[PDB]
Amino acid sequence: NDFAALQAKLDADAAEIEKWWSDSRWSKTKRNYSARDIAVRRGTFPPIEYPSSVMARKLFKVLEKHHNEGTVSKTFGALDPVQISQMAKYLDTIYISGWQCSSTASTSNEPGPDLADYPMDTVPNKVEHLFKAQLFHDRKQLEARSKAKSQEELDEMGAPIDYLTPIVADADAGHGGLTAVFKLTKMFIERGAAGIHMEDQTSTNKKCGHMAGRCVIPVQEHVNRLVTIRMCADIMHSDLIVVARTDSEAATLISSTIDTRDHYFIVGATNPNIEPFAEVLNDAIMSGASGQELADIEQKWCRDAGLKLFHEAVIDEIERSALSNKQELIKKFTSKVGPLTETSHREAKKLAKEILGHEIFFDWELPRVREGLYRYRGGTQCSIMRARAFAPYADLVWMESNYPDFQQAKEFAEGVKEKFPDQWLAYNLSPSFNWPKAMSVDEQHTFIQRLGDLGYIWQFITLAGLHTNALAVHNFSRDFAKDGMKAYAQNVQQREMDDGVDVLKHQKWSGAEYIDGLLKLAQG
Amino acid sequence: NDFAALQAKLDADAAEIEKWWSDSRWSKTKRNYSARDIAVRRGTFPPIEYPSSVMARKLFKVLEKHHNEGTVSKTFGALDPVQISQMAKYLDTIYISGWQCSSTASTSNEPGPDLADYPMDTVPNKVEHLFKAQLFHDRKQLEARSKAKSQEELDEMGAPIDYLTPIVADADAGHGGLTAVFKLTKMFIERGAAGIHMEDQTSTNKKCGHMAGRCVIPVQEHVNRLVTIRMCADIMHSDLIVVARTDSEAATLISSTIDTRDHYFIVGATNPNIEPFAEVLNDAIMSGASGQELADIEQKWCRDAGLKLFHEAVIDEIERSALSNKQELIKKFTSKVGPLTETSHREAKKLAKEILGHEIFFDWELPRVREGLYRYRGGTQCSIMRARAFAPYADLVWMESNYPDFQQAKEFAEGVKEKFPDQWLAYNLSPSFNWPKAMSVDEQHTFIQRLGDLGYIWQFITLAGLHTNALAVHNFSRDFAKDGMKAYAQNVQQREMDDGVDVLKHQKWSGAEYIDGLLKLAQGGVS
Amino acid sequence: NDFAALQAKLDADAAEIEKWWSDSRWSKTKRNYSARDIAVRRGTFPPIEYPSSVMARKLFKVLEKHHNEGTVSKTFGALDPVQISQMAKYLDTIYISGWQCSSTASTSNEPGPDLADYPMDTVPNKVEHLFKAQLFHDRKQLEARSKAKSQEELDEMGAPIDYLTPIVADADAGHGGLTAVFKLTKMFIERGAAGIHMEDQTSTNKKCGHMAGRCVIPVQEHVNRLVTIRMCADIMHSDLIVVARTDSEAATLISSTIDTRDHYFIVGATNPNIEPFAEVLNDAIMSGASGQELADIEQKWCRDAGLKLFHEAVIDEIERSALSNKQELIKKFTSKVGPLTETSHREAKKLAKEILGHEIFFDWELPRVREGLYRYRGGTQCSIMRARAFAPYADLVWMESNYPDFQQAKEFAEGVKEKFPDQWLAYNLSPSFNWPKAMSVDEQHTFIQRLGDLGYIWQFITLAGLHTNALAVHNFSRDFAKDGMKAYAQNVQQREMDDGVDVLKHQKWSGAEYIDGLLKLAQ
Ligand SMILES: [Mg+2]
Ligand SMILES: [Mg+2]
Ligand SMILES: [Mg+2]
Repeated sequence: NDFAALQAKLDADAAEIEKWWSDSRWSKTKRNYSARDIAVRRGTFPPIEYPSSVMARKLFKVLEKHHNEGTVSKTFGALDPVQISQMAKYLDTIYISGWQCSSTASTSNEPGPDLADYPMDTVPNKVEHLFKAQLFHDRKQLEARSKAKSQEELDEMGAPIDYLTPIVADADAGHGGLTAVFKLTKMFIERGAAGIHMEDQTSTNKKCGHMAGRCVIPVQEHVNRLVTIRMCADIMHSDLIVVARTDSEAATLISSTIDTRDHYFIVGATNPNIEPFAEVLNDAIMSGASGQELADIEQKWCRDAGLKLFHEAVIDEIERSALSNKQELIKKFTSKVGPLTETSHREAKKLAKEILGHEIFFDWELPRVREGLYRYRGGTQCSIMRARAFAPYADLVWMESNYPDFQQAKEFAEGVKEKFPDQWLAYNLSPSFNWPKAMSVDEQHTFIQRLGDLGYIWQFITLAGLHTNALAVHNFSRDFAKDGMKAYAQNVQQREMDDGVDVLKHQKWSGAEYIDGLLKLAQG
Repeated sequence: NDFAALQAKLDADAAEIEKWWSDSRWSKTKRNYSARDIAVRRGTFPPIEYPSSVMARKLFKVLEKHHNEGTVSKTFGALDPVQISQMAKYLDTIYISGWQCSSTASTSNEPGPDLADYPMDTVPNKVEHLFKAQLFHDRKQLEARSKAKSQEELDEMGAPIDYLTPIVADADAGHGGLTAVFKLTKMFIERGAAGIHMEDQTSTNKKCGHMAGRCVIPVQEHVNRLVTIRMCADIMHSDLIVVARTDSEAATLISSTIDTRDHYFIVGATNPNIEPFAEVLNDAIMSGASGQELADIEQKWCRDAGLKLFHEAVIDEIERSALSNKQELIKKFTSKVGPLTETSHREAKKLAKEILGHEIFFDWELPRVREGLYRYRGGTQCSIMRARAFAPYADLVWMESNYPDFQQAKEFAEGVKEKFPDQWLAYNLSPSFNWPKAMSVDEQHTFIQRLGDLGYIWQFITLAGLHTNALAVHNFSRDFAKDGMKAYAQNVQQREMDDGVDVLKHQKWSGAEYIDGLLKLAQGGVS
Repeated sequence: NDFAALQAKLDADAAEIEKWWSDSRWSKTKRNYSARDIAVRRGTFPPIEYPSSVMARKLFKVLEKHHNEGTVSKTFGALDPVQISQMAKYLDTIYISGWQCSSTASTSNEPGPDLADYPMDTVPNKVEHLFKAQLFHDRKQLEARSKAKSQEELDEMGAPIDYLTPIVADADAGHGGLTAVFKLTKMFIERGAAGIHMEDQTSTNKKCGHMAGRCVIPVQEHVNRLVTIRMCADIMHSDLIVVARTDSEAATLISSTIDTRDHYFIVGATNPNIEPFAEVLNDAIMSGASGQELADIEQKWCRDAGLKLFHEAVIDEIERSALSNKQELIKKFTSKVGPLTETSHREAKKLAKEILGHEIFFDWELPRVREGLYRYRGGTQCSIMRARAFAPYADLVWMESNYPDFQQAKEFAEGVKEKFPDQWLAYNLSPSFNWPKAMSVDEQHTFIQRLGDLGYIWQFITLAGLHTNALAVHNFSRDFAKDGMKAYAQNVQQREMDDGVDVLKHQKWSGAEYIDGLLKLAQ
């Protein structure tokens, strides 16, 4: 129970951590705490190197190389060990999709649409599922190749597959408060994630309807998430890659107005003579309005309330006013109050009054939906503001897109790179989009490399594992019902033979010779 | 704490159970205990109807119909919810493969070759995995169709998919003793299995090597497994279908000689001057012999030892004696001592001595391998003997085959049906066989219906889910690395559009509208 | 694919559901949807009777009987199968504590303090853990008793233990949005919960500091949670008991001002010249103030800002005005604007202006903490307001208390019962309170019955399973290290013998004879 020895131990631990943090891997990484803050929080067990951290360091070097050479790590969302066993041959990262987990892999076995409302261990369990398969196939392959007696015999086995393919996994929106974020990160690190991504949505107001809309959280609240991930990683001595995703491009709601950076984008009513939306909608339900009647009331309320962003409200009032030099007043205002200027509403009100000589009515409480969420006009510029705020706390940033648009992706890349010219970018290639019909074959073929030239060094089709599986098993079910073993022979087996799929020899692929060898060793 | 009230309650429970058991579903089912034996063992909780038992009754009807009409329920092993969501459109049963589970679905997340050495909750967990997906997609689809406001609107949605596709699941070899068999069965029933299959292998001596060989257990030991499955089902009031599988067709070993029905097939040494195999092989290892030298010594020991079946040993001795009417003596012997006669070795020794006038040397301890397992000559007739023994305790029987052989499948079917003319048969369609090369296209096309005409009413490709997934994800990985989104557009999306794969609309398929509907219902209420 | 057949099927399903809902079990239950709304959502599988629903019906009857007779179902939080196997002998309900689960039972095996940040399957898994143990011991016991050949042999075995003890389980705050609430409820019903409780806290701003404070959600948001639980239960044909808990008695924060019922209680600044708290605290951190300096600045800001409830601000302004008959005016205002009147801030502003002849500054954005949460003055009356709102959607209501106070429990009971005279109440008996020191032995002895006479028909010590285990295993660890097998002989075994603990015969208790019997039957 020696006090001075404890202080000395912690100071030395702190210095080991400081030294770690001086590695070049961390050159862009902002930390909101000290080395000693971490030392006092990580217990007395010898520092563990987690296998995931090995893969994290490999992932960093893979991505760094793509960045330097202007190329792309392409991947897609993997379902299962079969899939990663094939992907390993052709791809240099693996993605794990929370969407695919919700439909195929919840730890409660209750499936459903993508709401991140499976139990929080679901995606970490999928990480373990794939990671331990990777390690197994790695062991199997080494043992097989160790049996070669000459260079020629080794050549006959084929080039080795690199099964140790770093995994980046969906951490959704944290699955609760910051303590959940911490525990989630811990599971991911324990179970084999080289990196994870977390998005600036709520965990309490997620929606899945087609028309439904989408709520984000205040900028700082997501920053604190990212800080908490890195804190857990620091406590566990992991080099975990962190991907910050913003969903603000199509956000229509925000959970709170507390962050001044958000204020530009928050929608207010300019009609002081209208009742609050929430109370109106509630009154209408109380007298038993139908679902169509409620859509009518809402759409008319929004029209009559005069919903605007504040800068629009101000500019509109200036154009109406008796003032001279309107165009130059507006240019002055707009240079102080813009999507990227992060001007607080208080500051913008001051400037507005100085110009108009009075205070215009603007109220962003009135339009709140019944859950209390504020109306919010998301878009590309909003996403740039947010990604810029996230960038110090994230190794890659990512604007969620539902529509592949080169120009918008250019605008986001350049917007971010204006403040962070070396920022790594990620891009999701939307599986909802009608690729075959809505862009030319040649554009399909080049799309990824063109985004690669913009600095999108990691790109992935979230749902490809799901779709390739669905197509193949649909077609074989159909063809098997019709043609029996002929369908298997021609549409599965022959194709496996032609394409050189190792699973064809399913006993060997599964590791039968590997385990047989363990048996022989033990009974020798 | 009234004694008479308890006796009366249990007698009434017994009579409910007796009445259940008189249902025609049970007409071929032999039970080795009474209704009251079960009543006293099932607790005081109201009898539960398990969802799995609903599916079991549906499965029985599906299979009964195929049997009566001479057709086949075709299926294959399913990996995941995506697969069963597509299979439900075209197939009337689902199979769950322990092979696929060991490579893709162990509850420890440690994969490997098919040794049933994942934790025993693995295949039951896979059942739940697929079953709850079935129920979810059923809920989703009903809700979607409920929105149709006219016959024409409903027609536009298409025919309904039957997502409630009965599942038959691999229960391996029981994962231990009879108490494990019981617990395994319980999990399966709780988690949604319409039927399970269990095989007469060991759980302690399973092998995976290419040439490795294969041990079975004594006939009665597997019978007791099947009895234990049915006992659990009876305790839980489930109509669970039970499939008895024998792996004896290519068995080379048996774990014990205790069952007299096995005796015909147990290999003995006829040379009384040879050392025990196990001790010879051990000595050779201890002198540092190489892996090839050990295969040489084993093959040499087997020929020096004069390994044969007893009836062969006897016939050989008769032919090499000085006796009259050898062919008639041999016919007399073989009519009493045959693969299907279930004659004990003692009885066969007695007949042999009555014919030859002396006792011949025959020792089946000497050939035992180092684990102590006996050498055993499996084959079609062996499988018939075993399936016949299993049949009273099983709704289907199944001879595991690695090689699709029409003539052998005919022999097994007829051999079993001679004693059990109404017996349902199952057949596995080997995914390792080279179908494209070793059968004409026409033979491929007809194979299943040809076995169907023999009474194989349930046939399945164990590993088809694995292979279709592997092929598609291999090809896309290759093509995606090369051609990027062009590959996705042409080789996935366009094909999904052309083939009418509902998953293409992935939000709707996943049930986004269903859950959106729950949200609206819950928030459609007043302050 | 016949349209008319589908409509007819759904109408018939709807009518079965309507019949179910006409049972007297549902007499106080408000439903915000129709029978057919449920019919179209529950799929084409035959209706399942879940074992949990059987236990729910038993639980309802147990609680109804206690209510009618003025008695109490006593229980406490159970850890494991050993515990419920003993509890079954003496108690008529079982409680499962989320607190105990976070320390002992997370499905990730990562423990920690009570933040409901284990994976959401954690408490449902604990339900299954205990429920399947109950069923097993029930089977064991029936088989054992079936071997008695006469009344005398049966008497020798003792009275039967009722192992089928209905379980009420902690559903925390829903573990996310309403879709999570739904999925959580579904697991609970599948895995054997006779009832669950859910509380009006956030799932995103939970705190554990002794310091720390406590955020609730808007009234309606929790109502919607309770509606969603009942909706899931209706889809699954379960009689599941629902307990609505409010944590508003010691709440200091609320997540949003959207619900007009909350407005009375929301703290506002009355000083129109003060900077926003969040921006002040941020500026102070950016200058690198220490943890003591920041505590100083917060308390200084709260002073300078003039934090009050609106009705206080109004009363203060009246006392400081030149108006006549101040006491009459204040009484008029407070009679229209009170904790239970659910008066919107707009309405209260209107009355205030009518009295004072001007509008007073009152701003509840300014005091928000940095996460954006509003300052909120919780208390007994707040909890009454909320429990009243919950009551139509809940079979029991429950004001979370950390201090056992008869008078406060009386106020809450009577406050609720004034609007809902048949409302069942639940009470948690605090394990953090110093019972031995801070009330007399006689008061200890009567406390539960005295609350029972107020209508608290279900009362439980959340953490008792944890504490009895901790005490016993601490003491044996100590004594075993010192005295070896002597400690085991005297402090465990002899005591087990004296007290008649069946586990002493551990083979028999574990069900060795039961399973041996299954073996015999098969062989
Ligand atoms: Mg996702
Ligand atoms: Mg198998
Ligand atoms: Mg709790």
